[PDB]
Amino acid sequence: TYTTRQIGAKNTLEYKVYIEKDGKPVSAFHDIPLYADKENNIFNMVVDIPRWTNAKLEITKEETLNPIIQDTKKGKLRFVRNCFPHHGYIHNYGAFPQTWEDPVGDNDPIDVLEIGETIAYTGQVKQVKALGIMALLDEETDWKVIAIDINDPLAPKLNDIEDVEKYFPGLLRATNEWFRIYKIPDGKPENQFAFSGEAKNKKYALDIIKETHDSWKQLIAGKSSSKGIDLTNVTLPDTPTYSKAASDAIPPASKADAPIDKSIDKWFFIS
Amino acid sequence: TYTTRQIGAKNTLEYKVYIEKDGKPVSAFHDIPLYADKENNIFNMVVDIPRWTNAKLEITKEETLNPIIQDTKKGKLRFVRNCFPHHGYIHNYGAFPQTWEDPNVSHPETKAVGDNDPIDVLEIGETIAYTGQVKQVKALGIMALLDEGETDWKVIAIDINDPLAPKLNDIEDVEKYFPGLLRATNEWFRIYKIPDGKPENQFAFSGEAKNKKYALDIIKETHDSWKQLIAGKSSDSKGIDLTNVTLPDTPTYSKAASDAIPPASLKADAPIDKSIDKWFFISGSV
Ligand SMILES: [Mg+2]
Ligand SMILES: [Mg+2]
Ligand SMILES: [Mg+2]
Ligand SMILES: [Mg+2]
Repeated sequence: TYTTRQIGAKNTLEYKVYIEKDGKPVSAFHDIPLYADKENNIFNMVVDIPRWTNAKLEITKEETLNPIIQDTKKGKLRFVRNCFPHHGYIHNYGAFPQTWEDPVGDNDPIDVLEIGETIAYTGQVKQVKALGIMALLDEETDWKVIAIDINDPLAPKLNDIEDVEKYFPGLLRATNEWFRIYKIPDGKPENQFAFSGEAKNKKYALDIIKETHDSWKQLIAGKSSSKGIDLTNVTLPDTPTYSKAASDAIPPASKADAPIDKSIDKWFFIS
Repeated sequence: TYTTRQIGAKNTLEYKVYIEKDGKPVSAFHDIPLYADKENNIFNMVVDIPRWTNAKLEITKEETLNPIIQDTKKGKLRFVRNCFPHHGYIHNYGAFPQTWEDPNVSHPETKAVGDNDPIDVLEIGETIAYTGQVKQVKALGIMALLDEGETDWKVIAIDINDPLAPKLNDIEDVEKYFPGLLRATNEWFRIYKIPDGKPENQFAFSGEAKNKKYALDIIKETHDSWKQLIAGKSSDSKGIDLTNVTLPDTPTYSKAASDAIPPASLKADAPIDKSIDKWFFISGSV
């Protein structure tokens, strides 16, 4: 059973979320299997960001057991701004564990947009099916897997990218727009997509996902060209960086959400 | 100074919010002056629903001192559903006090009777408001919604404290500083009850947002309707509670109605059913 352990108050520099297996902290990057069911390509997704929230939460590669923390720039917490007509993130946003875009590879687990009805929670491990994939150029190659929770009411009817057009008309357009503009309020440029923004299909997506799993397998085995990245894990006994003690060194669960500055409410008109 | 008195937990049937002056409840319908500053057309807006929320909190016309309570549909809490690409209400949503969309006459602009509520207000500023807030706003324009066939004007307004308020003086300025918002507003009020099983709404004037001058005229009309109502002179007051603590010349004035209200019993927000998360796609598929 996977649960979460929260350190500190949400929306602070101290906040961290660790994933627990049967009460014990594990690495969110290394210890969660990529596959929940390999034969049927059911993936475990680590969720970072609930739909319609702003705090830019991510698995941090450089801290032991790779907790989810809030991104910062020059000591300030990062919140993605509201870009009309969007509110915060328009997907449940997360990553596939045991993946790594080996760096042009973007130096992180592959990103996952989960499109189901239920709003997810930070540190949630859900099981998803891949429907397709888009290639954002952010600055670097930054694939976005389009996926759905297998528990979603619609999941049996969604198997490939054309089903997203059928059941979620306009979501692909919104996704294109969102990733193009979302850093414009921060004073960064518009992003660009390869393939004129087209979402490639499931088959194409599985190929890209497999590749990044293979890179991570070389990473965790200590055979990568890995500076900055903590490879401590507590479930892979034959890896150089296995250390069960790491799980025990994590502090106990901590607080109520800290307030978010009212500026984050603002709706920006840059569409 | 206006404050709130909360009874119970948000997102429950027991939740009530009374507006207080001097720490004592007043009628949110009748006792808050329409004008904060009549000479400069600055209005008091009672906020019901914060931007990007769902719970359909509204002034309760039939309850003494008209606290804000969550609407119910056949006994269950009513939450407005998320209609793609929108998240809940896309404005701070509330009402002008001391107004009424008169349900007893056909309004000539729409050829329909009024919806029986205070005139509705869409406050477009950056800061997300809170339920029971009384804020001061300027009117910028107005749209003529037919809500299930009833006259249901929507005033477009801005908090006077918004950083942009000095630059927003008429409806054209909304398109300049908030491009796309009026078009989204038209869509939102057309489609928002489709997930409830209701038909699409329609607007008069092909959804044009009429200007500030037009808005002031309609707001005046609704204030005049309310004056008749509160004086006990409506042909049909629809069982509206007319109890008030500030209008001595009205038949239902009662300063002590305030004393009878229970004290605050604020509890933490109750959880909302995960169904309310759902994003509804109403058309546009290839
Ligand atoms: Mg980043
Ligand atoms: Mg990436
Ligand atoms: Mg109603
Ligand atoms: Mg109305």
